[PDB]
Amino acid sequence: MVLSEGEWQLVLHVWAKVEADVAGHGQDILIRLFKSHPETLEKFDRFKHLKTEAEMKASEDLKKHGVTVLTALGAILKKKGHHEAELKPLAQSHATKHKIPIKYLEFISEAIIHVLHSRHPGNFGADAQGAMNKALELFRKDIAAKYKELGYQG
Ligand code: HEM
Repeated sequence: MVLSEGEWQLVLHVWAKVEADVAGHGQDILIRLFKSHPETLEKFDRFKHLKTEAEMKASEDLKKHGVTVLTALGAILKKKGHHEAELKPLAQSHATKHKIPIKYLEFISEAIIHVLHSRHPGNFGADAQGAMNKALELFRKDIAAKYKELGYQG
């Protein structure tokens, strides 16, 4: 796939708002993922023990990790499609060490979209949401192709 420049603009315009509070958005997203799809929490050995949303909210380590995650994703989106390098180390650790199935990357994509829609309605109307969804599909498709080359296509 290939996004046009007007779509990349809609994606980097709402991402610039996200970057005003990275740790807050990272928290929201990872908690929305764990609540919505609880089986994904089992992949995290560090967080597994969290029982409620209050606990998740209070976890400092969780919040730090949400910053790591959104920082990486942000660096991939700003590439506007030329992310091959950035995608390599990411696909190798999620496919080999963590063992994350594409299916779960779709689940987190849905959590990202849910949270921008709640926090930025004015900058996330239907066209901008279509553009973000297109940018994450692109990401998942390239990751899935990397998975296959690495031997996991999980
Ligand atoms: C937007 C997609 C995602 C991004 C950009 C991303 C990024 C990251 C980064 C940058 C780290 C630290 C370095 C590394 O190990 O590679 C990480 C670690 C991790 N990721 Fe992801 N990730 C994503 C999706 C997921 C999903 C969907 C899961 C599980 C449902 C997952 C599970 C984990 C685990 C198990 C670790 C190790 C956490 C810890 O114990 O340190 N990631 N991820």
